[PDB]
Amino acid sequence: NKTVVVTTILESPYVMMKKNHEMLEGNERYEGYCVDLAAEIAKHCGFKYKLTIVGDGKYGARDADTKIWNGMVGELVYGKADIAIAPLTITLVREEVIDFSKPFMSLGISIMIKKGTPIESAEDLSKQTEIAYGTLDSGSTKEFFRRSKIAVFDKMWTYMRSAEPSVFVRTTAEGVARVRKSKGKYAYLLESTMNEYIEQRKPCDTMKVGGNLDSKGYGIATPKGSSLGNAVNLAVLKLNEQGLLDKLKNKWWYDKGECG
Amino acid sequence: NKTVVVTTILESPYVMMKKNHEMLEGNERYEGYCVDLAAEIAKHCGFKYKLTIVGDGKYGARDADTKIWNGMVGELVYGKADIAIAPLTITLVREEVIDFSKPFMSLGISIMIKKGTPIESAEDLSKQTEIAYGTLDSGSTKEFFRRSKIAVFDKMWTYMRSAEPSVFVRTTAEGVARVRKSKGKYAYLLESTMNEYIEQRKPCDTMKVGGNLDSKGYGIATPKGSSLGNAVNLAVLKLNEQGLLDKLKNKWWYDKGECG
Ligand SMILES: N[C@@H](Cn1ccc(=O)[nH]c1=O)C(=O)O
Ligand SMILES: N[C@@H](Cn1ccc(=O)[nH]c1=O)C(=O)O
Ligand SMILES: [Zn+2]
Ligand SMILES: [Zn+2]
Repeated sequence: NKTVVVTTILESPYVMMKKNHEMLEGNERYEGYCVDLAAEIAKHCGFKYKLTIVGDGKYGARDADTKIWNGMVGELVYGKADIAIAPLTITLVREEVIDFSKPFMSLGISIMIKKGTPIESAEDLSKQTEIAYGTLDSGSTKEFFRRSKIAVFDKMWTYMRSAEPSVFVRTTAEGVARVRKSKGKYAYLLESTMNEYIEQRKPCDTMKVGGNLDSKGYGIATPKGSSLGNAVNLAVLKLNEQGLLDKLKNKWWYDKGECG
Repeated sequence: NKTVVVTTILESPYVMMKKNHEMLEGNERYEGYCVDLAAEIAKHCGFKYKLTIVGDGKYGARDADTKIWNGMVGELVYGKADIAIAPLTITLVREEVIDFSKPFMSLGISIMIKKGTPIESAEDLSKQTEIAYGTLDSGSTKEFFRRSKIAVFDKMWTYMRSAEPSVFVRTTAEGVARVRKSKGKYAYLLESTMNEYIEQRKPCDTMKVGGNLDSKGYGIATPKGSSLGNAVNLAVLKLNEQGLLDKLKNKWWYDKGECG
């Protein structure tokens, strides 16, 4: 056996740098939901591993011109990593080039507003211009709007793609900061899981409104045909059935909430 | 190519017999969410099919003594059917003998009460005896309680397994009828999807209370190693991404609701 290389991404509260990480070594430098999940998966599958942060800090997309895959998906496709354990959305285009376990978390696209903003739904956003709105610049949320045939979402994409200045952000933290510093003039579309986490963090000035726009899940990914695929899938099902996944979400989202 | 044999189960609103089914033929005898889903999957995967109702009317369990699998799972394992398209829960023990697509629907175990019953949670049920409660006699809901290590659910299973008369029912319709005819002295534990459907059907005397006890999903199943597996999985992802699955749930659950 050989040490398994795990690729993941810095995204709270899935993977975060510990306070004195600069003086720590190996897997000890990180903490979070996916760090805990990686330890459980490795134990039940019988392997040793090394956590690494994706080089380009992206989730995974295919360049239309070069046909090259970037992000965590790219690291698996080109053999730079053996497995990805992160909040990676299961999608058709990705399933065609890598394998995914059954979902370890369920979620959907949602709306985040600065408290007091006069918006209650996607419909509301699409019918006005005073309040700007956008999504992560690369990922499944942006693709959802780009390819949607649904009236409201199609109208939203038409606005977002031409809006100036750009309404797209580089990271989740950037989107949250923009909502907080825009005095209610910017609303952010992001996955419900991240929205729910931020709502319980100081300065407690944001909130999730309306229902989710869709339904999907995050899965553990492996290179197509990997010998680890089968065991990892069974491990995810085992951990969910014994209540470990629910325990971990409570641990990183609510047990330590800062807003009451 | 050969006609694909689909096994499914009579469970509203997934698969139901049309009014004059006795005078109809083939796939035309049935209607419902899974009937519509089967047509879409077959079209996108390029195959012709024949719908059949599982012989023993069960979902799928393995006899501890004979080691024989029954229900829809059994039909796939022994080669009596080529694919199962029904509200079949993705579980570890089943994943070990058959293949599942990514989920086409997300759900969780829930509580159904006759309106007015003084119960608001699983905790409430576990701390009293006046109001009896049970689950489907065979399936993932019963297994959840049987194998749970969680205090409240463990206390609930201890009560249910010895309760007299039996608190377990043969079908969902039987459980609903018992709730309706017991004057509030029987509460039923069932999947949220079925609970949500019944709440919108006359005589509009039931309701779902509390949150779900767990989180899981339904998947399309095929015999392990089947050549249909890959295409069926991609088709489920395609249908979810284009909004067809959400449209179908609204069509069979809410568009025709009977309770306002
Ligand atoms: N999980 C996504 C990435 N991602 C993350 C947060 C968010 O709000 N939107 C999004 O697309 C993916 O896998 O691309
Ligand atoms: N989907 C289940 C069957 N099933 C259906 C309804 C319900 O309330 N509980 C249950 O276990 C399975 O696959 O066993
Ligand atoms: Zn463990
Ligand atoms: Zn279609």
